[PDB]
Amino acid sequence: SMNPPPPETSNPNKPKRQTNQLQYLLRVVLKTLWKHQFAWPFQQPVDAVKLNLPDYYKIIKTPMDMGTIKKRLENNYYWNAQECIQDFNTMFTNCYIYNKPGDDIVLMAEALEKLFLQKINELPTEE
Ligand SMILES: Cn1cc(-c2cccc(C(F)(F)F)c2)c2sc(C(=N)NC3CCS(=O)(=O)CC3)cc2c1=O
Repeated sequence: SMNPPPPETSNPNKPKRQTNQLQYLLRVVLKTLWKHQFAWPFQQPVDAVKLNLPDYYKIIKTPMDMGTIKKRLENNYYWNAQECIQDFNTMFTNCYIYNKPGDDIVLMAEALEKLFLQKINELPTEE
């Protein structure tokens, strides 16, 4: 029933970089998804108390959300693009694991994921 602490967005000893791919992930990928009309359920960690989802964190053991990803990008938490791409994919997969096909939240995730896939297709080559 209770909420876990959110995923880490700061860790001083963790290796990190500012690469042109990571800059694209923030300026193009995150910003495109964040402004979408269906972004709002994904802009912060799932609040299992408020949403009355006492099973959520018993089923979803690797939670992820765009609020976390935004903070990780802004605070240069990542080493490479793949780490960030994996976070987006975790977020989508979590939604499909927890919910039913055709549920509103799944339809919203699908719409965001289509855009994500389009933008990652244009990920720039490493400089
Ligand atoms: C990632 N995520 C996010 C939400 C969510 C977050 C903030 C607000 C809201 C809300 F309620 F205001 F719309 C939803 C939710 S809500 C939800 C939910 N209640 N899912 C049920 C759908 C019907 S079911 O039979 O599949 C049981 C779970 C799942 C998720 C989610 O994964």
